[PDB]
Amino acid sequence: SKTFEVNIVLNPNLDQKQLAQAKELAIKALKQYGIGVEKIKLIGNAKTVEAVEKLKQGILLVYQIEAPADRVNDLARELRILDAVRRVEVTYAAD
Repeated sequence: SKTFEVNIVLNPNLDQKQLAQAKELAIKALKQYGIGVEKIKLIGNAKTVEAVEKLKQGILLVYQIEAPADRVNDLARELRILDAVRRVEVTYAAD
């Protein structure tokens, strides 16, 4: 019943609706991880990122999702493999 908080930073080279395509691509991969208790926090001030040059707006979608830790590899794999997501971090949160 592990709960992981996923920090997803979207590719700055996308349009405003291609960021929603990246959101849906993220959610796809996020669902591949699991579909347990979910809390969506779209952070719009988290400029902190390698590509801060183009991500001064801090396009960082947070998904706090409960699911087994066995699939954390596929979680980050399926999120990071995207050319629509700039950066993906996975930090364990309160169950």
